[PDB]
Amino acid sequence: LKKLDAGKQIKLETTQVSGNFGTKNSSGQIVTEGNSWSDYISQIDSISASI
Amino acid sequence: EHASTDQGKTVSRATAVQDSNGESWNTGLSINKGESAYINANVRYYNTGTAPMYKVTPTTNLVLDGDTLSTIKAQENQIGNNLSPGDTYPKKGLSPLALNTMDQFSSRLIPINYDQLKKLDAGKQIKLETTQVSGNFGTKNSSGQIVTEGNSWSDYISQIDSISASIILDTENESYERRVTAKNLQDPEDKTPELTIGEAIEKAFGATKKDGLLYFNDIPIDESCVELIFDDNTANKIKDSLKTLSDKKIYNVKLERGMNILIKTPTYFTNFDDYNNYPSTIPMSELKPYKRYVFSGYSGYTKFSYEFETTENLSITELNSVKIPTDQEIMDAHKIYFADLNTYINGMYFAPTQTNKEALDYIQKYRVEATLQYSGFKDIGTKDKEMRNYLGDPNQPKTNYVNLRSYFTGGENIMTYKKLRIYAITPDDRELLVLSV
Amino acid sequence: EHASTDQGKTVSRATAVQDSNGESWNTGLSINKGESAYINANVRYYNTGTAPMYKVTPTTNLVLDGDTLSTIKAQENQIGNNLSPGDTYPKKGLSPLALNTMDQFSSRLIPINYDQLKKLDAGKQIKLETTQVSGNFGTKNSSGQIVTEGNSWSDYISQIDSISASI
Amino acid sequence: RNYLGDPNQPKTNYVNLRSYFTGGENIMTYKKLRIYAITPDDRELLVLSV
Repeated sequence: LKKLDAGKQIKLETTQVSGNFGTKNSSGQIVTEGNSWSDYISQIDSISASI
Repeated sequence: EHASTDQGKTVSRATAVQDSNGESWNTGLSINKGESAYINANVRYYNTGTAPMYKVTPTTNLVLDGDTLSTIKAQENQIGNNLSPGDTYPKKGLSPLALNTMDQFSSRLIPINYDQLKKLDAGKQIKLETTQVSGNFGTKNSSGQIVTEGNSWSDYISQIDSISASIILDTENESYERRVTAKNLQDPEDKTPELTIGEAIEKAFGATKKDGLLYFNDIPIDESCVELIFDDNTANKIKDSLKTLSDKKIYNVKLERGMNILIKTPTYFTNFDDYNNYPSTIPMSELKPYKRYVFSGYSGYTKFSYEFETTENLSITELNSVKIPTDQEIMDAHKIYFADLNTYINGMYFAPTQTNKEALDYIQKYRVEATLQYSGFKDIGTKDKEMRNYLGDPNQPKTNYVNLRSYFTGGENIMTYKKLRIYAITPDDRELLVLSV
Repeated sequence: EHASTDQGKTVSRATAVQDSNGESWNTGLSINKGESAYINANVRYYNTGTAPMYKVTPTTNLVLDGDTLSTIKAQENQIGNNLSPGDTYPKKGLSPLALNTMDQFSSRLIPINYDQLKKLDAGKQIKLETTQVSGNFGTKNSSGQIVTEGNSWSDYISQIDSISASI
Repeated sequence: RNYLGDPNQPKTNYVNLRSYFTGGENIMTYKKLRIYAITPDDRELLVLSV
């Protein structure tokens, strides 16, 4: 706190994010529960070039 | 707060012979400066869409000036089980529901700071913003039983918003919001039929045709009888597309994705043919007290749309309404100072003024070269500022404070009326001299 | 409140020779201006419709003047297992059930302010408004056993209200 | 603040002169003092003059 009130600033860094994607079930209804992105993040990053 | 009061009595005797009696009264007050108050807000949901929403769980903000005090999701106490189109939870004729719990199990109350409370008691208002809303929709299972569990609207919100154009209608404080599918002309495989603005309007709001214009129920909602409001992109698209057509009407432009069309129905409107809603041929008593209006009409044929305000096809329509400091500024911001005497020197304030706030806030890490008692003029290190109250007065603001007692002295006292130098150090590692004795 | 009381007794001696002894009394009272009281309300549900509603879980408000003090959903302690048409929970001949818990696990009591308490002790009354009521209905599964879990009335309330005239 | 320092009296507008941008000096009595009330419309009026 003594550092904070003397002018220093707190920086916020996002280490990771989580979230689901949408897909069709046996019916025509979109379901986005249990379809995580962390399963495909590494696989996509391992075979792709970032632009 | 914590208000406490006391009252006592005393009986004593001594020995000549002495006697004594007395009493006392006390009263106290304790305040926590981290959670000095709890805010309770009475909210009330409403629906202007097309479909009902079961288990309404909205998220709301609470902003004081620009500071978001908290964002609270609706717990079990503040969930609306049903919300029909045009309805309200709680229903009309019921008091608003309170939202005074912050955690997930409604076991904690929303706190506010001490400075936030001081702002609140001085007249400032807390606004509420609905960032998002969660809810379910109903569908039929294998049997004839409606199931509204596991079906969510957040799955389809983005998909609906991505391929639809939003249209709104005011009609005297009864808002209607609809989304209409728009065809993508850059995709040869998009087979959605093309619609003009007129067809989209007559489909979304269920308007009817009698002569060629559109009537909602009885009000005319044609482009020449109402006020059409677009954003920048929609206006640009309409302007570009108008010059290509032949009859040159707004209701003939092809619908496109992302368009934002708002339709406002005038309160008073006459066409000299079948409508005259004016109360004269106006001594107030119908116009709202403090609100800005617009008077418009047609006179080729064009519209002028002059504007006026209240103090207490002619129609009258409503409307809705780094700076890095320089060296000289830094040197001048430290011109007024006070010496915290004992009589040896203990510190040095830097007085606040209406102009030196930014320059004082910019500077940290004062460097001091003072004259000690037994030793002589020497550097005594570089320490940070302290940000204490001015002159020790609790009313005065907080200013830069150079705590000379904590500098690298040998425990000796700093002499008065001797050589003293204070060098302010900017974040760019460029130092300037702000004090000299 | 927190009422406190003390009572002392002092014996002394000094040296001529001085002897002195006495006593003292004290009493205090501390109040919190944020939660200065707890309100307990005795409520009683009733049914005037046509079908029974199992697991009655109503939501109620508590208004003083225009201020909604709290809105509390029925916890496990205040859930009616059965409510037949024309019946009442608790049944006729039983005392009303208390509603004095605000959180989800019945671990917190309903607080009121200091100005609200000052209003309350001056004669003003707290009104109760039932905003909504939850509950289940019963049907038959693949067997002959009635199951009333997962079936809700909130799915059909709006659909029934949208195509019907109330009498 | 509470009126006249009495806990019974209601809460009224209070102009805390000690916290204004003074140089720590005392505000003299029976001298020229002007207090301007500022409306939210940024229109000011003179409510006290001495």
